[PDB]
Amino acid sequence: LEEGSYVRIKRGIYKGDLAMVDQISENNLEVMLKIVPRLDYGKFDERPTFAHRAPPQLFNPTMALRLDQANLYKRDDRHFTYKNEDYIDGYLYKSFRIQHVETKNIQPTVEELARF
Repeated sequence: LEEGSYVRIKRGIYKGDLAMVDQISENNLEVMLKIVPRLDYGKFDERPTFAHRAPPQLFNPTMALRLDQANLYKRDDRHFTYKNEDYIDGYLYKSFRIQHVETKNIQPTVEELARF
């Protein structure tokens, strides 16, 4: 597990998705991951599940501004907090337990070769 390398997420709506390791935590049990988000911009709001997850697409802050500005906070250059998650230059940065990522024998998919 090294910063800058790829892992596959094992839990949640991002289960199965490829992610870059951004930062290994001080407590040595977590890892901040850079992830292509799966968002709806609050479209049908009044717990998401893996089975019903959205398609992956980079975060679009102007789309968030247009559709759900109440939940959008600018934090820095290219950094927004949207619905209490952080997006920097379009990617989600989210902490996962190291035990919830796969670091070994990852096989990039056709789709991942096209993207990354």
